[PDB]
Amino acid sequence: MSDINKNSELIFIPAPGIGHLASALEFAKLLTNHDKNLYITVFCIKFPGMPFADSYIKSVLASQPQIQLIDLPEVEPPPQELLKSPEFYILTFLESLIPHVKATIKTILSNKVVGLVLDFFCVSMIDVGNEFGIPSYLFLTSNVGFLSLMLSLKNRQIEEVFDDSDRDHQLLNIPGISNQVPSNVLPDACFNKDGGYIAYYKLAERFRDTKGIIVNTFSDLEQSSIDALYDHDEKIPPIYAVGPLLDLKGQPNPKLDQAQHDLILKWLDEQPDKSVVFLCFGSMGVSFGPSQIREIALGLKHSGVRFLWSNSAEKKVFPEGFLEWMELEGKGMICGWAPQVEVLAHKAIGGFVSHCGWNSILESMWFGVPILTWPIYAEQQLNAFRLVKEWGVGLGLRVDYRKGSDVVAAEEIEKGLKDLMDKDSIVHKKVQEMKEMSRNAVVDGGSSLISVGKLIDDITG
Amino acid sequence: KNSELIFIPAPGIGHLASALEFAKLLTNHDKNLYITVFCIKFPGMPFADSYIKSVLASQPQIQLIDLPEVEPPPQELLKSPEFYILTFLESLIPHVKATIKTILSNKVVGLVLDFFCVSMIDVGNEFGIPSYLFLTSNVGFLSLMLSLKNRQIEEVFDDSDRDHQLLNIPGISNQVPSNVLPDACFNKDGGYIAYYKLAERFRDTKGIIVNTFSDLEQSSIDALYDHDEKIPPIYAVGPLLDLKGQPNPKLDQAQHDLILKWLDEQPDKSVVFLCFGSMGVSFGPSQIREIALGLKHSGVRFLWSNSAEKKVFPEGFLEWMELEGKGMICGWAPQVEVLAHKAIGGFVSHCGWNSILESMWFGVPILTWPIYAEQQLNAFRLVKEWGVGLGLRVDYRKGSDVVAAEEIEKGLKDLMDKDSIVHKKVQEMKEMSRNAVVDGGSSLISVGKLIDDITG
Ligand SMILES: O=c1ccn([C@@H]2O[C@H](COP(=O)(O)OP(=O)(O)O)[C@@H](O)[C@H]2O)c(=O)[nH]1
Ligand SMILES: O=c1ccn([C@@H]2O[C@H](COP(=O)(O)OP(=O)(O)O)[C@@H](O)[C@H]2O)c(=O)[nH]1
Repeated sequence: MSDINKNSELIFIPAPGIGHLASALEFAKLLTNHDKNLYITVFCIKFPGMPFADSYIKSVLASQPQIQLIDLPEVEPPPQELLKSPEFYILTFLESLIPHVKATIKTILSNKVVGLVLDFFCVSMIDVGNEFGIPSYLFLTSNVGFLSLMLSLKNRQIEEVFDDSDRDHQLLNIPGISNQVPSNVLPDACFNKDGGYIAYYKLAERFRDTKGIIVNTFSDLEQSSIDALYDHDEKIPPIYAVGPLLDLKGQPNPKLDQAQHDLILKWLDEQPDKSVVFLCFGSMGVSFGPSQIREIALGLKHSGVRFLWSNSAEKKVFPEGFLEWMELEGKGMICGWAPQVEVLAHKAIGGFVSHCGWNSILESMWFGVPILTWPIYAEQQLNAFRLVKEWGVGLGLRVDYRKGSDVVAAEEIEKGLKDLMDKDSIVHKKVQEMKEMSRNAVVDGGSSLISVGKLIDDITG
Repeated sequence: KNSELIFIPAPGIGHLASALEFAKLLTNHDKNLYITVFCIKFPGMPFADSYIKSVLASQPQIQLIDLPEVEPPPQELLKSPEFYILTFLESLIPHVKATIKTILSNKVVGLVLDFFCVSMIDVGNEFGIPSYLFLTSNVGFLSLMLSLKNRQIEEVFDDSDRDHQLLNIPGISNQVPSNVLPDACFNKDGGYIAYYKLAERFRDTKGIIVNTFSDLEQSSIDALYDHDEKIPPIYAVGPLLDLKGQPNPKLDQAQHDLILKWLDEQPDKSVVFLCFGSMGVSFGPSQIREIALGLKHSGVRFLWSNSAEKKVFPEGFLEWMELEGKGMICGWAPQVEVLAHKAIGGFVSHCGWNSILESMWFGVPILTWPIYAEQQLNAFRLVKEWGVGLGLRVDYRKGSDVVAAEEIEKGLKDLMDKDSIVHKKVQEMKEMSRNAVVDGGSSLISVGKLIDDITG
């Protein structure tokens, strides 16, 4: 009787791709590690023309008796024309899977199922859960900063898209974020009149219908933001900080063979401690244009810093002689896909030019690597802004860069690199302190484990 | 039977030169016509009287008078070049008025004012002297200016809300894209106001003289008359060109000769000349690197005039030029002598009007890269109206993002493609250019009519 009574089940419905999947799987593992009678079923969605399928997930899970996965049938992808807004495209694709989600839940339903854990983009699934009397929990792969922005959309109408006019000078007061936020660091979606704003609006609208909001962040980083949100609107469900949630091993990717993988780390072994700058801009596989790539190459070479540069640019694009020089001196290396967590863990890495995706930020924080910000899409500009202006752990190259921005010149890049690699940088002390705080969050008795315990109690009670 | 005209060109040798060629043209056609040119020194820059006597050729019928210099306007106004210049010239009214009164006689028959000096028409009015507008630009620019009257004084063109907005301007056949309008039209810091204030006086002049020719824009002139009877007579007296080029800085021609010798060594019509005006502001480092790569990869031979520091160029670029000799870079260039050179087969130009006229005169095709003033408009018409040029960009302006090497290379190859459609129109435009200024040609007939109107 006691055993039956203790068994509980959660159904996870994460968004496609690493960046959304990694933390969600690590979360499923954290949960099961803290309740032997907690079982989880992960619905695996197939995104049109995209990797990170079963292979990746099973690799991450690496055997877990309390976690099983079920693939959802493939459905017709939405029209490409809707890509005028990635966010709206994603929302449309996910809502198209509602019928299959309902059908799959009906097939594995039992009376021990106590809830759904949904990604930000899958909140429409809340209604499906209600059909079965199953409550839903929001699992946010971003931070409390992004949550604050989404929760603020309630005070406005779905037709009032953010002004794309003078965002070069428009400070906004967003409850949750202490600093006035420059309008030019808001996500592209907020200004998108072709579905972007509508998508953000429609999703944020469902946030308050969840039984709880779980965030991949930690108390020492955003407790004041969480407190600020409550002090503003008590209608917000309970917020649980259970991070950092990271995949510290990394999983195999086709764009990186074992030989390539091994050589990168061995090359790093040969470099002086904290002398190498790592450059990586996410998992989307879309590089900067030719001119911009040339400017980065020249800036890197002119700075004299050693580097590991991950990019998918064609060889013909590089400045004449650059690649020859690079492999002649061996002062730098280029790869198509990097074993990021192993790189950030290496003693040779002294800096990280990042696109500021949240997982990449958490990883750099966990390893105490300083970041030179170069945001591009999603909420990366907001993350860059806070890293530089709020937490003071990063240096700004650009905090408002986005698709359509002008090319960043080699001279400006060279300047950022020198400041980043400066041993006497002021952010150095802050980064060291942030490393300690992120590590302590997840040890026994740390803020995140105390939080996960209470979350599990709330879920299964 | 002497008559005297007072010329007041805009500050700077660029304008002093254009005004002098015009003074020469008029005096050459009326032995009893004398011209007095008021020289105004641009805030700061020297150019005192070096180029003056340089191209003077001791013309008995032409005299130069230097007006005292005055405190230039505050640097803060530089947010709008046009408004800055306008303010400067207006502060010169007292001196202009005093100088006219000192040389006034029953023989003075009129004032010839540059575009930026048209507000001086009030000074001429005080002495009962008629004012003529002298445009160093073309009838397309005249058309745009005259159309400003259909707007308000604070209507700075929909607040740069230009992207697809098309405009119908009398005098210009094609609907004009809002993105090829001069920076001043969108400038809310005084640019639009300056243009509006000057244009507002165009119809008050006794006649409008333009550096252009009938075979090029007669239809635009006809459209204008047909659209507004208040427009005074328009006289096309160009091309007005200095076929000798600014001699000074004259120091026996060290760098000069270096340039011409290099060109003498290249195959005929194999060289692309790149030159972007006389204002001196160089494209930024990134853009300079993209032009360098584009040129090298394209395979064309080239003579590139620029003011970039040597350290900015792509690594290996400078060495390559010196070793393979396919191209070379220089600073200030003897542009007319270069365009006249048989080695030149193409010209990447900022599309300033004098550069356009000089290129048409020597039959050299242009690949357009406008930057400021009415250059985008000039570029637009060169490509879409006259077909004598190829467009790299027609809407480029300060603030535009870098034009990549790939795009430049494509432009260079099309420009140097002997089967391009521009080459045929170019030869014809060359003939029409030359024919405009010979006896019986349209511009000399116009000159006679103008002198008759002036001294009549
Ligand atoms: O070349 C790469 C690029 C990215 N990543 C990993 O992919 C995830 C990227 O997530 P993030 O939110 O930082 O950016 P996103 O790709 O979602 O825009 C992180 O775990 C990175 O460590 C990696 O391992 N190698
Ligand atoms: O390096 C140079 C650049 C320009 N010019 C001359 O300077 C004048 C430029 O006039 P334009 O209206 O074409 O451009 P602007 O300099 O007024 O913007 C023309 O006579 C060009 O031939 C020259 O001789 N050498």
